Amino acid sequence: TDKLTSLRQYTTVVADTGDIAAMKLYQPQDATTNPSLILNAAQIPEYRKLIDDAVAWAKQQSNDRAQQIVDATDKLAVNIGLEILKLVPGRISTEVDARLSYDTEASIAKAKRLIKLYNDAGISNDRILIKLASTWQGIRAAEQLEKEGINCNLTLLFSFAQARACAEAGVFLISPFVGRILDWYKANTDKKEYAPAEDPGVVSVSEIYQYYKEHGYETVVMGASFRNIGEILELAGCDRLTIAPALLKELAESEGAIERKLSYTGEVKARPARITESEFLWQHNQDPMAVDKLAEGIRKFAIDQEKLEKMIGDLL
Amino acid sequence: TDKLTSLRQYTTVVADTGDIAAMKLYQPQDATTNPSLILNAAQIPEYRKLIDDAVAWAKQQSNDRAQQIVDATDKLAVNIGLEILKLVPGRISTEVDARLSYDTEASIAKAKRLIKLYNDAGISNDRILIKLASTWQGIRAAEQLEKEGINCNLTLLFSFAQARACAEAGVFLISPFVGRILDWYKANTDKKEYAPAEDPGVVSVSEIYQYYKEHGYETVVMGASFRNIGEILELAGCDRLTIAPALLKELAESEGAIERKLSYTGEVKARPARITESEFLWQHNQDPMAVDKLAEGIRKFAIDQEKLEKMIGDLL
Repeated sequence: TDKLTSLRQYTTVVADTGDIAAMKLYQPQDATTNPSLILNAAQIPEYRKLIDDAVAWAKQQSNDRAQQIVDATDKLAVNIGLEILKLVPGRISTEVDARLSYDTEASIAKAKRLIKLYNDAGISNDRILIKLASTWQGIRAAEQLEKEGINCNLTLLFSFAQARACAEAGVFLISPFVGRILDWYKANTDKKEYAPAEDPGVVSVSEIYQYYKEHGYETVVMGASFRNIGEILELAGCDRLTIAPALLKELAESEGAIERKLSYTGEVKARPARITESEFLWQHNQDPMAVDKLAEGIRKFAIDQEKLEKMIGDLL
Repeated sequence: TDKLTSLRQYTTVVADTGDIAAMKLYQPQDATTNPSLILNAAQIPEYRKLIDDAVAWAKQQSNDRAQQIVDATDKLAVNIGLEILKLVPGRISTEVDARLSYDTEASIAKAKRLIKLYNDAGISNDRILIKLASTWQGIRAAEQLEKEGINCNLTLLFSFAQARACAEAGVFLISPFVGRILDWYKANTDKKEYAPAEDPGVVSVSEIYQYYKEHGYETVVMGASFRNIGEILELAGCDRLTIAPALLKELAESEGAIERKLSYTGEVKARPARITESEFLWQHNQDPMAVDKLAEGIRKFAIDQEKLEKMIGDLL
């Protein structure tokens, strides 16, 4: 068979895009979006109806332009999620405003608002994953949300400290980026070419995977952000993997069966004491890569949120 | 019997021309064209209908003159291929614009366009071979095309590095030139007269043939470009051989049976590691003949593409 079909034996395939065409082509279990993908999705001509629906609904909720821009941008994200849910049997990941990444209370509020919008469309909490950046504040937000029945996808995870803190908060899922870790090592280091096994992102996810299974953590590990299929194949065995359409296409067109790389065959060991904020900040900041990338990811997603608000504002 | 009939026992005979008269005379399994042959074919008075069909079809697809010239030149190549397919049971080779030889993405696009035109005429992919120059970029284009169901004919092959890279990409067929290799040695060397066995082109193809069969490569080896029948006879046994009408005539008029020269009777050996771009460029450039000829072939085919576009432009 082809690589994609072979991968499904060990790993749950998730599509990373806001485009419904890829859902029809690759039949993933779940789908994920982020502010950059939602902004890109808004440029697709077929999605014009969704934008008009967002704007029309916003104007019916209030006569205040400020609230209208926020209501329409949230609704558009939810609308794109609604279309995807019609084609996937699993969950959809929708991300909260990145500008709230360092605000626990604002993140809880925004997450509940997106959930309310989905609930308004008849969709229940078991089909949604609220996406939050893995800062200490987002993690503390997620821990509280999980207790309230809202499942979260802790994204932009780069350091081991983030992985440990997320697991201890009892979050549903974490999204360790693989490709962005490679980007950093390509830019800030001597070595520009890495073999799949020596790829920093792969090594990072593998280490996180083993740590989670070793201590019996129920938190799902979903590798995200890929630059090539080599990284995907080397992670065959990971709980789930969110892959972009271009690489999903490469897997489907490449023949040959693949072997499982990620496994933990031993017994569950005792969990250590919970990491504190001070220890988290110390450990996270020891990692130069994670320092740059966590901050940078939040910035880019914020710019894309503003760019969406700009677009929506011109239509009111 | 005659040499041509005797040759068919060991080698699949392919006609190298765009002229349908030769298909009727020699009954080849396949046929091949290239930009120089397509330009020559366009001068044949019987082919005027095909040109008028190309121009008329182009004008119906768009009102933009730039697109019309491109649509008509592609259609003419496809039209000549359509006439040939009515007389041959096998495949037809149609070559992509040589000006795209160092552009992988443009080559994939152009190949898919020619395939689309053939499909528009009801012809399926199994009857077509898309011809691409054997540069690293064309090889990478071909590897991707094969995965998508488009079979390719890697032409203008001169060096062993090209042969190795083509085999590893899993391409359907390769066309090592024999006569152009001889031309180079006649121009850039002391020896002007070569016996069939010491002919550089023959020795080149023989070496490539053995390498392919020795490692179990499914890639078909088709010798092309001949200067005399001695080269053809010395290659009796090669998978296929694309011969020009003049030499095809010489074989049919010469009596006597011939013996098979090219064979591999041993077992299939293990394939080495895949050659990288750096190693390819190094090995290819070590061969002075291949350096000159690959570059020169692409230039000549480019000039002929422009000459065709000139002709077509004067008819719009």
